[PDB]
Amino acid sequence: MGKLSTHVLDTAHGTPAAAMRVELYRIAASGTPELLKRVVTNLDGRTDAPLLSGDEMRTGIYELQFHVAEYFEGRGAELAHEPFLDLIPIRFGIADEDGNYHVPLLVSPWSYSTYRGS
Amino acid sequence: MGKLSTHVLDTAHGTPAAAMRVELYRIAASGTPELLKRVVTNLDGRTDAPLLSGDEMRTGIYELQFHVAEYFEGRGAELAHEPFLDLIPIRFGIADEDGNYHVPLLVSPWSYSTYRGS
Ligand SMILES: [Cl-]
Ligand SMILES: [Cl-]
Ligand SMILES: [Cl-]
Repeated sequence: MGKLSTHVLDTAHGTPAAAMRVELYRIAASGTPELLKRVVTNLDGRTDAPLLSGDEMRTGIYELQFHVAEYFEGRGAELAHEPFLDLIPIRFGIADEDGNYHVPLLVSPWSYSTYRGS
Repeated sequence: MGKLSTHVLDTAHGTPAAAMRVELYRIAASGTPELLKRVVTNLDGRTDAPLLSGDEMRTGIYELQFHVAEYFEGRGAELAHEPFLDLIPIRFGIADEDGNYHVPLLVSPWSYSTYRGS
């Protein structure tokens, strides 16, 4: 049934963003983020398993956190001592536990974009 | 000297996003957000005073939080009971307290993008 997935594209270089660290949180009632998963993007900028699947899918507010400065510094980027982008949180809601939520991230060290894809 | 500003564009309607609620946080060393300012966007989707003025600027990590579902709901959007986008956090670093930082946001209820402006 339901599924959550992501796909990270490096727009500075025109490649998938491989070997990027990402964490998934569920934002609790209190507002406190509960860590669900730590993952790494594969060679195609995706994950080898869905972020959420089947019974894991629950309606609510979630947040993905992407380690973008780490990725770009590894790739050779020269960033400021305090980078403009370091950790990027993408906060979003899941309304349909049976829905397929695909959330791509396009990123450079000084810009990013995201959307509900398909 | 330095300054922090924002500019919100509603890409679902092709207009500046006026009357959107936004808050600015400084992220402390501990990781806990400290609220610095609450603001409302003006007719041009900007703020009537800078988010941070010269005297207020400090290097470090910041986060703007945009109340996007409230904005779009008022404009008549058909959102899910749990909206795909509700609060959007934009986390970024300031490396130079004398620098001019612009953080524009482009947003629809199902997409957004941001970048370090010039
Ligand atoms: Cl930088
Ligand atoms: Cl701006
Ligand atoms: Cl929605």
